[PDB]
Amino acid sequence: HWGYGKHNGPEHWHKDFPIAKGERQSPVDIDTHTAKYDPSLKPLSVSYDQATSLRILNNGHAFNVEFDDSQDKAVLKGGPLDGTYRLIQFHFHWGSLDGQGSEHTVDKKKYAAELHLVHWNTKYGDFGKAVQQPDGLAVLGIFLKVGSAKPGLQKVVDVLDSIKTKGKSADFTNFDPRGLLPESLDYWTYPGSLTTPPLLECVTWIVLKEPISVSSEQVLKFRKLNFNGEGEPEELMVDNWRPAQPLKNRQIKASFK
Ligand SMILES: NS(=O)(=O)c1ccc(NCc2ccco2)cc1
Ligand code: NA
Ligand code: NA
Ligand SMILES: [Zn+2]
Repeated sequence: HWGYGKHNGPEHWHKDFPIAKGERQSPVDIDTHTAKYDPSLKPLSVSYDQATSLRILNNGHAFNVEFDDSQDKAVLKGGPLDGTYRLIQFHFHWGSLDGQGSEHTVDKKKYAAELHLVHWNTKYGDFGKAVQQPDGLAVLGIFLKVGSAKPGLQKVVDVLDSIKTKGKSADFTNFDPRGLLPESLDYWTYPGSLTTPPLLECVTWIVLKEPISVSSEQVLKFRKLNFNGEGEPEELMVDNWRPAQPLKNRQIKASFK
């Protein structure tokens, strides 16, 4: 029964998910002046040309665009990662207004939204086994600011009317996630967690420095989705973000000088 409201939101999650107060929780504030350049990091290898999207689902928290991960197709390698991580889904977090919505912050700045491309380490065979491991997942995070439209996002925007309420899904084949990336792959990285329950501490976070621009109209359509199911009182799907958590004994590394 967790969610993002006053009575089931981030301040309550620890009661059913005590790892919420753990040692490597996400998101975090990225303090740009103390994140040290690491020359031992590698360029990120994002190989999405063979991605096979399947479906888009309103899960009552966000919407997920799901991929066929049954074989090595869309994969993330390099950067801080050892081995190969397979894309399973992407989703966003966003605000009720443009001045909030991101989960990570940069020198305390909140972006209007944040895209998470979720990948699992193929050495563990399946996503469920990967989330029992401290290096099971890699999430590529991309900030959204409001300005010019993002052409590669429009196909997502235009299907949202058909998945307004929790539990609705729609076919979403032949979507190219390369259209959601910025120009630069410069990034920050740190060890963290899922940002929603069960809050598992499995994630190598890779957060791109360059935001993507989306238009006001694109993000406004995100905000017309519903947390509730069909026939229930309308609760707009907005402010589905967790605030920054304590950094504790962690270092954020920069891939760029
Ligand atoms: N916001 S996020 O990128 O950290 C993220 C990514 C993936 C899941 N998955 C949730 C799940 C299902 C079974 C175990 O866990 C939850 C949150
Ligand atoms: Na540091
Ligand atoms: Na297959
Ligand atoms: Zn997320």
